[PDB]
Amino acid sequence: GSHMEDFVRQCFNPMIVELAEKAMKEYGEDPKIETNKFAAICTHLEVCFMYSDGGSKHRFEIIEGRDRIMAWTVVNSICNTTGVEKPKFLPDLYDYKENRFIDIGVTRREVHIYYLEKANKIKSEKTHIHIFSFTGEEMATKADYTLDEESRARIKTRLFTIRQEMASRSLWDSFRQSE
Ligand SMILES: O=C(NCCS(=O)(=O)c1ccccc1)c1nc([C@@H]2CCCN2C(=O)CSc2ccccc2Cl)[nH]c(=O)c1O
Ligand SMILES: [Mn+2]
Ligand SMILES: [Mn+2]
Repeated sequence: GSHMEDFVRQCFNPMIVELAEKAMKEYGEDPKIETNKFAAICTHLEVCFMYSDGGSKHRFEIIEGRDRIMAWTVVNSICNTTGVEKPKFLPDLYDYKENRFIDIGVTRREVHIYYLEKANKIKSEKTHIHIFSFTGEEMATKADYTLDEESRARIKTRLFTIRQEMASRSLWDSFRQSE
């Protein structure tokens, strides 16, 4: 029973905690032990949800948070109807306006180094990439940040609030050193 696990459950809403737990049990990981990964997945999930709320009513299809089979099912439907290439790795969203998959990144390090590793790993040069850092920087493919400035600023504010809440509980150091 770690301090980090209790902080996560009272900091993020229960629907996000539920999906993160279900996500971690696929791939076979324990939220009670891998506490920093538990906090990272909840954070990445909330950012994806906030991101999808930034566009118009039904601009974004949400891929993250679904079980692996259903997420791939929607990816197949999106590809077999828009003609967009099928990614090798599951993205996070699909932009019906810009007609591209998006993988959102949340990092505790430099947005520069994290971007390079993300593009190398997915090996899908057509999946748009957008990174957020806990300090307030962001990096997007082709410098195309998809959303307007106000939607991204809300995400950066929430990210800095999360880091403050862990720092005030002396859990930020172990979190930052966990990536
Ligand atoms: O979707 C992700 N992983 C699915 C499992 S998860 O939902 O439990 C989870 C969701 C989010 C985070 C962890 C775990 C996902 N992973 C990652 C993590 C951290 C960076 C490397 N990295 C991987 O694991 C590489 S693999 C991968 C890479 C791109 C797309 C899809 C995959 Cl699979 N960073 C992300 O930005 C991210 O979107
Ligand atoms: Mn993802
Ligand atoms: Mn992602």
